[PDB]
Amino acid sequence: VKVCLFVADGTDEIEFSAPWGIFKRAEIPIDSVYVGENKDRLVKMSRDVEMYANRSYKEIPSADDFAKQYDIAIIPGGGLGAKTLSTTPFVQQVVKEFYKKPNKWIGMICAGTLTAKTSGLPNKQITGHPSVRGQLEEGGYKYLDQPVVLEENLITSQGPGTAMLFGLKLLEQVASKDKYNAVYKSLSMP
Amino acid sequence: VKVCLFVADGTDEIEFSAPWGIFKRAEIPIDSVYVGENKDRLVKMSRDVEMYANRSYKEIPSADDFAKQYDIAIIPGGGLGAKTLSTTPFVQQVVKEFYKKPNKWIGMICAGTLTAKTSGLPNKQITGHPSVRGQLEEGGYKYLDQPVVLEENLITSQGPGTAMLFGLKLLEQVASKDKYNAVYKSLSMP
Ligand SMILES: [Mg+2]
Repeated sequence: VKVCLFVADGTDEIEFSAPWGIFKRAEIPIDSVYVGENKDRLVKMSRDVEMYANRSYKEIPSADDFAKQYDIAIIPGGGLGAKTLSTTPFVQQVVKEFYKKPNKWIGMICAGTLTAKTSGLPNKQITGHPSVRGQLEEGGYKYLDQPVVLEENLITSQGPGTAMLFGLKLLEQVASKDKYNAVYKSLSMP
Repeated sequence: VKVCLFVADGTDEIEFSAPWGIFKRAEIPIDSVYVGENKDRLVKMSRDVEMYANRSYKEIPSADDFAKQYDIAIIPGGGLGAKTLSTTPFVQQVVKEFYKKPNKWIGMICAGTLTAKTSGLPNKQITGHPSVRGQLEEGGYKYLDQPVVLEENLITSQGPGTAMLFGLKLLEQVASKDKYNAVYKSLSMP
């Protein structure tokens, strides 16, 4: 299994770090893939952390090529980061390709959940940050006020406070119960 | 109030990001202060994120000088990073200086809680990652198995899963009721 954590200028640090750290603990390969202008892959996160992404998306020639490399695509939030990711055709194309495929998985958290709406995903239910609830429900989704929603192979989640639950939900789809439980235990979930 | 978030090579990404993002949302100044030898302040985190710290600890000549710059000192975990921070004389000296001051606060999370012990702090009750429980108890602390503990002006916490609750407990000490509740409600805590 092979994970892509998308990242842009303006991506939220908390929502990035939780899935990152969970998949690393699981010993599941994960790359950060930057969508932006910086030629050095230096990202200015939402709350001003400056981080190097592993890759630029420009390295990947198409969505079909992306699908040959990765099994899980994760779209974190933060207002600016989500605006950029959600309005990038490459990201949308990956999400559309992955949706309802066997052994592919999509995660979106906070304002990142707007990517379901822009890509035209036909899931019925969704969650996202309360600040984007109206926008989601505008798009015909039925909003669920719970930390995480799974429909088909799309995981959505609300905010920085639910980033750990979100990462875990993703991991749960792809890890054995044995591995899941071991990672879970190591986290000290409250 | 100004906050110092210590960071070392090997510091956990989740435990860094939670207090970082919480204080940023609170509009309370926060600096990352690197303990390590890279001269560009580039840090390799526990799970391989590469990111710049704002300052090196070498810029600050003594714990008494640190205390004129910062009101809250935070020691995150991650196995490696905690070992470095806990064994750095400057960090011990800062912890020892801030303890019981009426206008300062200390936070430690996961294996970073070992710093209480290496600093010789005389609080009676504490928590930390369950993997360092035995070490904490050998130091004469009573270990509480819960997400966050406060005693005097020391906040300790267990692991990546408790990082948000930890950052919130720190914020609670210094924010107005109005600013705590607003930041809390923005996080979408589960
Ligand atoms: Mg140079």
